[PDB]
Amino acid sequence: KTKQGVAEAAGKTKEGVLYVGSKTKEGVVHGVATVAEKTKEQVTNVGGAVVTGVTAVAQKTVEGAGSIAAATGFVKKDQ
Amino acid sequence: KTKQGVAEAAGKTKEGVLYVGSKTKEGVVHGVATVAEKTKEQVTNVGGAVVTGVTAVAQKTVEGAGSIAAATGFVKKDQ
Amino acid sequence: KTKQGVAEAAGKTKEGVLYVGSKTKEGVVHGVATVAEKTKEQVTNVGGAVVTGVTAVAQKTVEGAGSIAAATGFVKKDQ
Amino acid sequence: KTKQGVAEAAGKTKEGVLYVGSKTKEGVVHGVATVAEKTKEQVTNVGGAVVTGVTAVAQKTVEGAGSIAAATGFVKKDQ
Amino acid sequence: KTKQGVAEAAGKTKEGVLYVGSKTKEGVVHGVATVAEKTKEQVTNVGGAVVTGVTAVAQKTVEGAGSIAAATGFVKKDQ
Amino acid sequence: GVVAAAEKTKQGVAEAAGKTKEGVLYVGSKTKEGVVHGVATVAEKTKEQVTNVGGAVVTGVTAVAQKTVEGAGSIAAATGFV
Amino acid sequence: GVVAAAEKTKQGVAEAAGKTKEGVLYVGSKTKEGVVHGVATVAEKTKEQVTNVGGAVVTGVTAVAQKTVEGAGSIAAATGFV
Amino acid sequence: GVVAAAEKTKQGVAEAAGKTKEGVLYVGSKTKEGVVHGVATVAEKTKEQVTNVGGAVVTGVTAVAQKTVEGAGSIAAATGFV
Amino acid sequence: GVVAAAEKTKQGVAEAAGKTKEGVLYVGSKTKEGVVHGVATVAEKTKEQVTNVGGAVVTGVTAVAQKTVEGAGSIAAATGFV
Amino acid sequence: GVVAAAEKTKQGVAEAAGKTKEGVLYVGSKTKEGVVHGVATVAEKTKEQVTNVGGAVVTGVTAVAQKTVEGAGSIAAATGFV
Repeated sequence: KTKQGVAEAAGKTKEGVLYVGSKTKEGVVHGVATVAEKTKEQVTNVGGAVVTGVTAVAQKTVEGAGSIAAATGFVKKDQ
Repeated sequence: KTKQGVAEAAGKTKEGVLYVGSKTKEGVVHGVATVAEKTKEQVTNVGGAVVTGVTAVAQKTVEGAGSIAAATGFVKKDQ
Repeated sequence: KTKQGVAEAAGKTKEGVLYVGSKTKEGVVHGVATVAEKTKEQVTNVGGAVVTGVTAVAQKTVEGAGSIAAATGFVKKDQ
Repeated sequence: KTKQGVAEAAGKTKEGVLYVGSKTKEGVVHGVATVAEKTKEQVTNVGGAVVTGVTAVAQKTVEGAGSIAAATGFVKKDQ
Repeated sequence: KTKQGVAEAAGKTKEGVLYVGSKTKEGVVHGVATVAEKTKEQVTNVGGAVVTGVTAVAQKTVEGAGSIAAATGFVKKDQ
Repeated sequence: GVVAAAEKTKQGVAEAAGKTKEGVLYVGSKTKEGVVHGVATVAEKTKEQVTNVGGAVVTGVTAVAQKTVEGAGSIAAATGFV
Repeated sequence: GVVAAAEKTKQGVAEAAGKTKEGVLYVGSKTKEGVVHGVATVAEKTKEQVTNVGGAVVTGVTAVAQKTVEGAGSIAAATGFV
Repeated sequence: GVVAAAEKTKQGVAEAAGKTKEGVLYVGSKTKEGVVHGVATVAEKTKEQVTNVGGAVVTGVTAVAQKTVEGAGSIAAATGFV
Repeated sequence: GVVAAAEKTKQGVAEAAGKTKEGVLYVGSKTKEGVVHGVATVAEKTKEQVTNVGGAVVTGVTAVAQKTVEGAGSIAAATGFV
Repeated sequence: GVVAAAEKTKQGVAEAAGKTKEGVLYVGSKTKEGVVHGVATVAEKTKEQVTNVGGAVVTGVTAVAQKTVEGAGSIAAATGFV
């Protein structure tokens, strides 16, 4: 057997109140907050890449090699 | 056997109140908040890529190699 | 056997109130909020790509290699 | 056997109130809110792509390779 | 056997109230809200693509390779 | 004096307003006021005995949801000599 | 005096407002006011005996959700000589 | 005097406002005012006996959620000679 | 006197405001005012006996969540000669 | 006198404001005011006996969450000759 990223909870009682719970988070992006107030932006772009925004990427992959979760603001000119 | 990302909860009682619950999150984007107040943006683009917005991407893949979850604001000119 | 992303809950009692529940989220985008107040945007584009909006993409794929969940604001001129 | 993204709940009692429930979300976009108040936008486009709106895409695919869930605001001139 | 995206709920009692329920969501877009108040938009387009609206796309595909769920605001001039 | 003008254009819009008072607006929202959700009660043996003389009595397993705008909201209200 | 002008343009917008008062607006929001959620009670044996003379009595397993705007909100209200 | 002008342009916007008062706005928010969530009570044997003369009595297992705007909010309110 | 001008441009925006008063705004926020969450009570044997004359009495296992804006918020309120 | 000008440009923005008063804003925040969370009570044997004459009495296992803005917030309030 093999266990990986397993949340196990067990509870036993006879009388009263019993609460049993399990949670699992894998590849999760939570709580991204951004504020821009009275901000001036001037951009001049000629053949390039300019990124000034908000990017939130979450990826979960099983049996995947060479995977890229995020690639933001790049110039690729491979030969 | 093999367990991966498994949330297991077990509860047993005789009298009273019993609560059993399990949750699982894989490749989840949660809670993205953005505010822009009185913001000035001036963009001049000639053949390029400019990204100033909000991007939220969530991807879950099984048996997938070479997968890209997000690719924002890029120039590709491969030969 | 093989378990992947499985939420299992089991409950047993004799008298009273019993609650059993299971939840599963895979490739889910939740809670995206954006506000733009009194914002000035000026864009001049000549043959390029400009993205200033809100993009929310969720993808779940089984047995898929080379899948791209999102590709926003790019210029592709491959030869 | 093989289980993937399975939500299983089991409950057993003799007297009282019993609640059993299971939920499953795969490739789901939930809760996208956007507000634009007193916002000025000026766009001049010549042969390009400009996206300033709201885009929400959800995709679930089985046995699909090379699938693209979303492609927003791009210029493609492959040869 | 093989289970994928299966929500299973089982309940058994003798006396009282029993509730059993199962829900499944795959490729679902839920809850998209947009408000534009006192917003000025000026667009000049010459041979390009400009998108400023709201787009909500949900796609579920079985045994489909190379499927594109959404493609918004693009210029394609492949040779 | 509020003046808006637009001349010698191709597409011109001129809007002028003296006074404005915006209202309430809901878009894709959910509201819950006085809501009872998910109540489970198990009672094997119960016995209720009430002796009332000119009053208000509420007895037993009760689930009450109320929403009053311009009045008094109660469960048992015993007033006299109004 | 509020003046807005736009001349000799191709696309011109001129907006002028004297006074403005924005209101409330909800977008994709959830509101809960006076909500009872998820109450479980188990009582094997219970006995209730009430003797009331001109009052307000509430007895037993009760789940009450209330929302009052311009009034008094209570469970048992006993007033006299109003 | 508030003046906004825009001339000899290709895309011109001129906005002028004398007075402005922004309001409240909710976007993707959750509000909880007077909410009872997740209450579990187990009582094997209970006995309640009430003798009331012109008062307000609340007895037993109670779960009350209230939300009052312009009034008094209580569980048992006994007033006299109002 | 507030003046904003923009001339001899290709894309020009001119905005002028005399007085401004911004309001409250919530984005992706959660608010909890008067919330009771996760209460568990186990009572094997209990006995309640109340003798009341013109008062306010609250007795037993109680879970109360309240939210009052412009009034008095209590559980037992006994006032006289108002 | 507040003056903003922008001339002989390609992309020009001119903004002028006389007086400004920013407000409150929440982004991805959580607020808890008067919240009761995670209370567990175990009581094997209990006995309650109350004799009340014109007062306010609260007795037993109580979990109270309150939020008052413009009023007095209490559990037992006994006032006279208001």
